[PDB]
Amino acid sequence: LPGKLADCTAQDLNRTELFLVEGDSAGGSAKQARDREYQAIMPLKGKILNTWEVSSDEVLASQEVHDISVAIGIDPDSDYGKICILADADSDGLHIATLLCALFVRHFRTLVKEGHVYVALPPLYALTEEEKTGVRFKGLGEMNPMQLRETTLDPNTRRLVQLISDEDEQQTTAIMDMLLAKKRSEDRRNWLQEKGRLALHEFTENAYLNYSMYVIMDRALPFIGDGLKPVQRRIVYAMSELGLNASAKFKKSARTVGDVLGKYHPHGDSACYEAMVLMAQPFSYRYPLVDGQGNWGAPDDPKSFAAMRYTESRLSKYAELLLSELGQGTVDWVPNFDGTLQEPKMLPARLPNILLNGTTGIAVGMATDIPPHNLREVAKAAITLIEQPKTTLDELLDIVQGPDFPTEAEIITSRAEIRKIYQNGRGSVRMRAVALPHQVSGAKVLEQIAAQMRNKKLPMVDDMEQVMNHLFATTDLEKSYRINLNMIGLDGRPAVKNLLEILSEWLVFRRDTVRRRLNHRLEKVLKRLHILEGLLVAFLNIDEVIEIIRTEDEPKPALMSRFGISETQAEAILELKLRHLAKLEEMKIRGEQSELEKERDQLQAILASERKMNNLLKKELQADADAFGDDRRSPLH
Amino acid sequence: GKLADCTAQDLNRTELFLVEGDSAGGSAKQARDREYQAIMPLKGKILNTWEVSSDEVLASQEVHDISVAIGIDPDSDDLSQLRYGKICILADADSDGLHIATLLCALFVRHFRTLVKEGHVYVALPPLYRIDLGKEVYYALTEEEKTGVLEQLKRKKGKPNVQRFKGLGEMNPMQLRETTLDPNTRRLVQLVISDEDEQQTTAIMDMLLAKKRSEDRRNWLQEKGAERLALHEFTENAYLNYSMYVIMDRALPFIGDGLKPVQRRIVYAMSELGLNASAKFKKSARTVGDVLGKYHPHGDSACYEAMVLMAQPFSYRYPLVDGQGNWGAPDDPKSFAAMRYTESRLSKYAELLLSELGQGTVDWVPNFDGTLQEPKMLPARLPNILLNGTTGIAVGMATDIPPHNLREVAKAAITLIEQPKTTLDELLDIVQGPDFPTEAEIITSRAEIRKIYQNGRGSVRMRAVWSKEDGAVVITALPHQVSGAKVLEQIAAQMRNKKLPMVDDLRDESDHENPTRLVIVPRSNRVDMEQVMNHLFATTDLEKSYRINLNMIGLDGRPAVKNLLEILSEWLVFRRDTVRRRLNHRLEKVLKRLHILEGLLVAFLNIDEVIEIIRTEDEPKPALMSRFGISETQAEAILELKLRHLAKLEEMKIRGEQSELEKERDQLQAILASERKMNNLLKKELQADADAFGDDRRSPLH
DNA sequence: ACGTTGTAT
DNA sequence: GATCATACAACGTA
DNA sequence: GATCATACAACGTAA
DNA sequence: TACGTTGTAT
Ligand SMILES: Cc1c(N2C[C@H]3C[C@@]3(N)C2)c(F)cc2c(CN)c(F)c(=O)n(C3CC3)c12
Ligand SMILES: Cc1c(N2C[C@H]3C[C@@]3(N)C2)c(F)cc2c(CN)c(F)c(=O)n(C3CC3)c12
Ligand SMILES: [Cl-]
Ligand SMILES: [Mg+2]
Ligand SMILES: [Mg+2]
Ligand SMILES: [Mg+2]
Ligand SMILES: [Mg+2]
Ligand SMILES: [Mg+2]
Repeated sequence: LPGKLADCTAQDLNRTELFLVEGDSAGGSAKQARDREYQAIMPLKGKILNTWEVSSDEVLASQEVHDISVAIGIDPDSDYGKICILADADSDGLHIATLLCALFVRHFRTLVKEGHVYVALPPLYALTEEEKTGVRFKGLGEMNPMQLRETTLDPNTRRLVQLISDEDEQQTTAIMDMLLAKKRSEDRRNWLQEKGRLALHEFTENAYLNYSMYVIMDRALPFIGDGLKPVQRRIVYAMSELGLNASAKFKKSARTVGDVLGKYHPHGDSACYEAMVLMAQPFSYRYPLVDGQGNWGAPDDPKSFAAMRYTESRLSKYAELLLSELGQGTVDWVPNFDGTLQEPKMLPARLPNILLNGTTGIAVGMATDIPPHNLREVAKAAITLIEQPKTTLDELLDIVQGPDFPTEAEIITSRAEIRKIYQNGRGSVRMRAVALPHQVSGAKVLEQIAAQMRNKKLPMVDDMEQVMNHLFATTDLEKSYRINLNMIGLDGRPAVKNLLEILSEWLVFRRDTVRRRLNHRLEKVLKRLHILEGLLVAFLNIDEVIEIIRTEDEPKPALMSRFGISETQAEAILELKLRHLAKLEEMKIRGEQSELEKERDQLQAILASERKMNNLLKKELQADADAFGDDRRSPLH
Repeated sequence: GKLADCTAQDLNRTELFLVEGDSAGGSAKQARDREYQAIMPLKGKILNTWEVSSDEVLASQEVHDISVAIGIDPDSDDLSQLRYGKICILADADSDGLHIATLLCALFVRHFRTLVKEGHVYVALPPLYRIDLGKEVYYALTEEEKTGVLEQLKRKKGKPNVQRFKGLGEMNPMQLRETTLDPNTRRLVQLVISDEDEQQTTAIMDMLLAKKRSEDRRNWLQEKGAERLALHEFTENAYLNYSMYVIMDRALPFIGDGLKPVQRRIVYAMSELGLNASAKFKKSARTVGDVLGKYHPHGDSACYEAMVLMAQPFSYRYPLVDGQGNWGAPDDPKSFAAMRYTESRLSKYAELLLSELGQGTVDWVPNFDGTLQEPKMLPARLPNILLNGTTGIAVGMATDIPPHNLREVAKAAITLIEQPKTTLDELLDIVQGPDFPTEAEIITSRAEIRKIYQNGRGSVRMRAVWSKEDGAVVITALPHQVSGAKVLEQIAAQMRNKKLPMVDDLRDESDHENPTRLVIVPRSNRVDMEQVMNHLFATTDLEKSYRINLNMIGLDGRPAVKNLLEILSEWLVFRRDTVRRRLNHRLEKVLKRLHILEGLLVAFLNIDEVIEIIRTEDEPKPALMSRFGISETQAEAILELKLRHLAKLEEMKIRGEQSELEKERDQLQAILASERKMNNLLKKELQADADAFGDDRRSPLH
């Protein structure tokens, strides 16, 4: 009874049904459409605790799962008629459902075995990946109440599957274990590699697979090319589309988030703006992508930033390295979730942003932790990798000292230990205050030292080398950071890559991006010079050209025959303004043609010779490093 | 509780700051000097602690924490335990900041008189703009000061960037310190009360914060229509700007379009986003975001709530917005999904306010920051002020206008055009009265309704429609803004108390086919349900009354109570003015094109000479004007002519376009010359719009 | 004395 | 992303 | 519009 | 050894 749960009037377990909703917005919609005669609704605000390794008392401690036990009416000792798990048809809905299956299997085994647990099947357009078409349905929160009933609640038109067989009781209790075990993380990763009414063992496996693979590919793991996660990539592109360049005026962040959510990113607003705040804080990102006005947090409390309604943002000058060459046919374009617009799959990075800024993410079965590096050092290293492709990691380490965090603290890790980090791909680096380390709160540090001062462990402080060495190991003045160079490569699969594999693989992405840029510019220079050629022919024969237009009824074929010109050439003559007949506009055309002719052969030459293109890459990397590069902040020793 | 405390305890150097926004308060705590500055954010508005008792002030959590932080009890003469030296009221520079300040002054004047009289209360002056040109940075608390800085920088290289602060929440912590917190560069005025001014200060503030003295405030608005500062001069000017602001820029609607500013900025912003009735739905969060960033600098919740109301068919007679998702239900109108979940779009009825927008029919004023332009009104093809009606609460006055039927109001406007001497008695035969979005009947008599539309004020009553079937009462339609669940709870509560022992059961059969169906079963047929029904009409919400106060901002730009004849008569003046502006606008477009088409035909007839002039003369624009006696605007059209247009077919297309435009030229000039010809147009458009958007009467009158 | 209404904090 | 408490006019029922 | 609790991978810290 | 962190997600 207790709790914000809609109760049903009838008490006949044979006809009564209880529904567990994922979103509170969807729950409100479910309460409006439920049949009070035999339908009960309970909203589950947010995700539910993974009550698999939690004790019986711990399950009752969590407010969400506790209220679930009260509504169901069964205690976790296994001592309404149908309990239906109703969640959206998105990767999290399957995740929230799996967490509820783990709750019903371990603590309420009598409920799942008796057949009182159900799984609601919402439509996508057709729950499959459009497999029948070869022969968009908004989420439950965005669905109308009447549509939500015809889809999940109304028995005459719903799709409800009944969720442990006698022979499957062994595999159901074993499959879910490896899936929902915190320690069995390696068991889940190796399970994905192999994997790369309704049974409870078949549902949990398929459900957790879609979420595990989705979270890695479409959230936590970044793309090697632009070094951005999908949510990160969709933010920068939407800001460029909104005209929020470095020269434009600031715009309220709420509008930017609103467009990102409605256009490309169908997820929560808080998670999106938090990613925007991270890209804007100079103390969190080495080379921020966003510049904003207002309260964007402080080094002591990075989370103490004003709401998106009070802050105005705009892209930074550094962000131009990812979008300046976007519209020049350099990247593929895929449709968005609903398909009404197009989104770029990648961003043309003039510099390897994956190593410059670095990203730390947590996925299912795997994680990623990449530290930031200096711009001029990584740029000069990429230039050297173009000159001598056989360069070794030891030779590269001489150029790039190591990570460069947005702090003036010193890195105490030895050069020999750093070499092992970039060689094996995994490791940890340590920093010591000179300025506090990265993601170290100044206010928090004072509280730690004050507690030591209160106990009287350092009575001389109102000689310091001995005290400092003690505080480095006791307080946060010395902190380490784990390094796990994991990322989604060009092959579309995650893999741990060393420093040499990253720089080598990114230059392949850059050479491909430039090769696509040159083809784009070539077609514009060639077609324009092709159009201007016809104009001069028309200029020489304006008398005949104009006479043909005025006399002939349909001049499009006639113009092609009289001068042997192409259909596209004729349209340019027909679209010529009388103002262009002046002698000055002819000289302007003759001048424009002389310049364009020089550029035409250059693009075909660079695309033909690998040496000529490599010299360009070596030039662009140095040019971008001289403008956006900066000195080393955190020294390595 | 949530108060940042200072380490020092010296009252001579200690200062306390009261912030209006919690976001701004957090920013103030980051920039405060912990040595002697303490900050406490005041979430939301503060209780009007003028007529509240000393115990009531301690009951409200907001003001209670203020007394604890200050260290003085609401009993005067308690300054012996004061914690801080200076009490500063820090609020944003929008009209509410002056309101929040006045509410804090009322708290300090009545309950903490020792603080204000001793001179420990201060008023912070935040800046309105931030001008930066290079290393130099200046602030501008007033608009007259902003231009002064811009004019001063005109002699300096660079383009100054004028940054207007929407509020303390949008300011940087470092910027907030240099302006309000840092004593070396802040602007803090001392609010003191002289000995002789104590009588007027205690009297002036009373009329402003007195609940009963509402009429005294209304006549006060009509008449009103340094290091230290007196509190009677500050509170009077502060509350005046808020009182006038709320009337003009919030609650009271404009007679022309019948919309409040927030409503108009929503409908206009949606038209700019292409959200016409035919376009696809867009997430409401996007619409609200644009409305806030473009035109409406206020809270997001209050704006989206106004959008939701305009979309609910059970709240608006003719909704302006059509949406998908959970937009609430008649039982719980507030049970609507958040703006991030709902997608909206303008309704077909909204076309009556925007179809003529781009046709030069309304004035355009700049927005708050001046970067965009906003329409002052919307060209309403029908008087939306009476169709939808708006309920508002202002300072000193309020407005409550009920909805009416479209076809009835249109026919009344048509009749007033034909016979301008038509009386209200003749109009009441056309317009029965209010028409709510419910099938419940209006029980007010026609004679009592006539007094409502004549005096402008009054009240109407509605009663639920019911019919007893199978010996049991069945309620089919409830009054307007009457919740079915609330009605059932009231009747059930009476059943629980034993005040209705004759009724057997109380069921709610409301389904998707029948919107409202409440059944009341008696214990026997001998029980008279007519006697029980009459009791429930007086006991439950089955019978509800609605206040009527036809107050609105007229064309003269001033609020006034207007009767039914003054509304339709004043709107027809607004409509005739907008149509007269539409025709002049289209006329000027037809004239300018005919002036351009004239030059093209001249060029076609002398194409040989025209081209020869272009090739020979370096700049042919003047030569063309002299050789053919054509105008500069005509020459530019000739120069921008494509060679394809020299074909004989494209000439015939222009001669045909001219023959049609010449017909449209004389037609518009004829309607603009004769008032009778224009009245027949208005009489036609009103009937045309009524046949398309009009609908039957929903709430019957009996 | 309370409780409504709707734009505002 | 549901939950809190206020201003303002003013009438209607407990 | 500040405040609430969870999933997911594994380092470090003092236990 | 459980516990605290980290950042996109509900
Ligand atoms: C309701 C929800 C929370 N509830 C509170 C408690 C019942 C819970 N177990 C889940 C929460 F604690 C935090 C949030 C946050 C904060 N990052 C959100 F941005 C947000 O949009 N949601 C909803 C998208 C889930 C939140
Ligand atoms: C914080 C705030 C509320 N608190 C709750 C309790 C601390 C208080 N004394 C004030 C509230 F009860 C409601 C709101 C609403 C809802 N109409 C807002 F839109 C909003 O932006 N704020 C702030 C603009 C004021 C709200
Ligand atoms: Cl035209
Ligand atoms: Mg979802
Ligand atoms: Mg404000
Ligand atoms: Mg709500
Ligand atoms: Mg309210
Ligand atoms: Mg967290």
